Amino acid sequence: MVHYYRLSLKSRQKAPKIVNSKYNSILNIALKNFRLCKKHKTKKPVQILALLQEIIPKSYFGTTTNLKRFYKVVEKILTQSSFECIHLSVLHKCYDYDAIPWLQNVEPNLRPKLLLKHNLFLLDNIVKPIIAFYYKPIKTLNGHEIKFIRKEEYISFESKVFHKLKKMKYLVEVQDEVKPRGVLNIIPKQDNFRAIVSIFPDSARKPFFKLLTSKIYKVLEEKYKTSGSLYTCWSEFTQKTQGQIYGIKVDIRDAYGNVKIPVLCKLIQSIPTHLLDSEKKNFIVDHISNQFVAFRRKIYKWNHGLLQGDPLSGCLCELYMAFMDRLYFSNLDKDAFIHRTVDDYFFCSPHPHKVYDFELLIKGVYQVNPTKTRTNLPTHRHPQDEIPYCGKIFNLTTRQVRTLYKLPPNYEIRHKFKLWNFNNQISDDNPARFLQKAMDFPFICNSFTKFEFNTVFNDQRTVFANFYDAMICVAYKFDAAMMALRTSFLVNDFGFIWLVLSSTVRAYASRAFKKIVTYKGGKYRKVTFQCLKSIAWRAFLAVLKRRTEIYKGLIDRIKSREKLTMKFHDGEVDASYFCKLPEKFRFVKINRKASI
Repeated sequence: MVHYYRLSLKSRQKAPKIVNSKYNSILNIALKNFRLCKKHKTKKPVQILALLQEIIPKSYFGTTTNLKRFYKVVEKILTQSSFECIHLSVLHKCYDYDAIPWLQNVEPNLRPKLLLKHNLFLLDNIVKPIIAFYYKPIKTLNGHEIKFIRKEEYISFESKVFHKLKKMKYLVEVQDEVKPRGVLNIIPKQDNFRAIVSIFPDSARKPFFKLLTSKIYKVLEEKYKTSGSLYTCWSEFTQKTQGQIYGIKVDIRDAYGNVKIPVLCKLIQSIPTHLLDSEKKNFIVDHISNQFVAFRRKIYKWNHGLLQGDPLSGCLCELYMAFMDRLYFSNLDKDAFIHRTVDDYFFCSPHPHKVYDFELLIKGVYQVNPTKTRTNLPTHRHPQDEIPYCGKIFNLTTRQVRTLYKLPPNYEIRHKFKLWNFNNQISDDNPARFLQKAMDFPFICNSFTKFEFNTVFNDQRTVFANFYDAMICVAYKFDAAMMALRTSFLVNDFGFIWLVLSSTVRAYASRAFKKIVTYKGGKYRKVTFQCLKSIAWRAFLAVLKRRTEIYKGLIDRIKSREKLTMKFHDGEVDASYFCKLPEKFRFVKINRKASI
C-alpha cells in the first residue's frame, strides 16, 4: 500500500558501524568510507553528487548505467520541493541485474526486492545524512521551493543576526534551567531575517492553546469590525467613483514584533467575560510578557512584541492589529475605499490629498516596508496604475482586476506544485490516476474566483486574459506532472494523456463558463463555451512549445484535432495574447539540475 519514498531530508537515519546479516557485506565498506568522508571535511566547497562517488564503491552498481540510474534519485533529493517523493519501484526497476556482483549467487527472482532494500539503506544512511551533514535546507516561502545553504555560511549568518538581536536588546541572557518553551532559529527571509521560535512541545497544553486561539478569534468577530468583502468594496467604489482613482498599498513591517506587549495585555483584560474569564486575565497576559527562548545552550528573554512560531502570537496579533485599526482608522472618508489584512492596508480615493494623508497616518501609527509600498501618488517616485493586494492586481485607472502570480526570474515553476500526496499514494502502474489528481481544480481554484470571472467591473477581455493566464498555470503543472511520470512512474506508453488532457480542457472551460455566468455584469457581451475551450487549448500549446522536441506529437494533435480559433463576440479584445506565452510566465525555469 506504500509506494512513495519521501525525498525530504528529514527521514535520514543514524548510520550503523556495520550492517547485520540481512544486508550484503558490500554495504560495510560503504558505511566505512562514509565515516571517513565526514572527517576530511573542509569549509572548501563540495558537491554531494561527488562525495558519494568516493563513498559508495562502484563495485556496488556493477555498470555505469546502474550507477547513473541511482545517482538520479540523489539529484532529486538535492533539488527537491517540500512534499516531493518518488516511487520506491524506481530504486529497483530497469537496473541491469546481471552486472551486479553481490547479487549473482542470489536467486534472480529475489534480486528486485534485495536491491531495493539496499539502495534504500544507502539513501537513508549515507546519501541523505551526508547531504544534511554539509548543507542546511531552507523553505524560501515562495511556494514549495527549497534552498540548500552550507552549514558554515548559514551559521555565520545566524551569528551576525544573533548579535544584532543582542545589541538591539530583543534578547537578554538569564540562567534558569527550564522554561525555554522553545528554541529560536534564524530563517533568511529574502535579504532581511526572521527570528522564530519552536514549541518543544507537549500535548498537555495543545488542546488548550487551541481553545484559546479559537476563543480570541471569537472576540475578533464579535467585538471588532470586519474589513468587509474585498469584491464588494472594490465593486461599489468603482461603481460610484467616476474620476481618477488614487490609491496606496502599504506593507506593515514586523507586525508581530512591533506589538506593544504592555498594551496587548491590557487589551486581553478588557475582553468582556462573556468570552474569556480570569484565565486569560493571567495566562495569555503572562505568556505574552514572558516569552523565553533557548538558543546556543543559553536561555535568552524575548521582549520585542510577540514571537513568530508561538501558538498564541497568530491570533493575538490579529486582535492587536484590529485594535490599532480601530484607534486611528475611524475617520476615514466614508466614500473612500479601505481594506486591511494580516499586515497590508489598501486605501483608495478620487481625492489624491486624502490618499497622500492616509500614508502619513499609516506611517505614524505603524512601521512600513517602503520598498513594498505601491501607489499612484505624484509625490512618489515609482507611480503605478496597478497595485497588488490580496493575490489580485487592481488597476486604479481601468478598474480591472487580474490574478497576482509571484514568479521570480529563474524560479523553477515545478516547486509551485504538490504532485505527491503521502496520504493518498498512487501505485506506479497507474499513471492515469496520477495525471488526473494533478489536473484537479483545488489548486488553481484561486485563479477561478469572482475577481477573475466577474463582469461587473471587469472587461470581457480581462476575463479571457484571467482565464488564459490561469490555464497557463494548469498547463505548466501538466508539464510538471509529465516529467514525474517519466522519472518515477517510468511511463513508456504515452497514449492515455489524450483522455485526461481533453477532459481537463473541457472541464475547465466549463468551470470558467459557470463562474463567468454566476458573476455576469453590465460589462458582459457574450462568452461562448467553444471560445473558453479554445483559450484552454491555446494555453497548453503555449507552455508545450517550450519542449517542442518532447511534446511534438501532443502539439500536432491539438493543432489538427482542435479548433484553436476562438470567436470573441467582443471587439475590444486583443486575441494575440492567446497566441503566445504570457510574459508573466516567460521567465520560469522548466529545467531541473543539481548544483549543491
